[PDB]
Amino acid sequence: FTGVIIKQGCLLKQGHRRKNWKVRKFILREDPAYLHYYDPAGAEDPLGAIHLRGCVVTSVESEENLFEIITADEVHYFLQAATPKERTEWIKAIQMASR
Ligand SMILES: O=P(O)(O)O[C@H]1[C@H](OP(=O)(O)O)[C@H](OP(=O)(O)O)[C@@H](O)[C@H](OP(=O)(O)O)[C@H]1OP(=O)(O)O
Repeated sequence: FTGVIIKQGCLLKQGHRRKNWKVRKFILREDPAYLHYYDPAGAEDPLGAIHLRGCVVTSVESEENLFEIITADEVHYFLQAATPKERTEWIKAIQMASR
């Protein structure tokens, strides 16, 4: 879990139970492929981490610039980028890491 950082930046993430959206900082690493997320300063312990090998990442039509990751074991993460370019860049990086 300590490798080179492939991409980082903030995204809004939906919580599972109450469905609110919160800004978190995300960091994608390889070997193994994982997406960790943090408090938006990136200063504290990670909040969580998503194992990406074999995941499905999909752009979701409209909340704007939505996309979803479903891990290989069927855990869903619903995310929103601040711009269409950032959704396109995150999907391409997760799809390449997921191989
Ligand atoms: O750990 P805290 O209390 O800050 O909670 C997160 C969300 O809980 P709430 O934001 O209090 O509703 C949470 O959403 P819901 O099920 O929407 O209540 C979300 O599932 C949970 O996600 P992870 O633990 O990362 O899976 C908590 O959100 P994060 O702080 O982004 O971790």
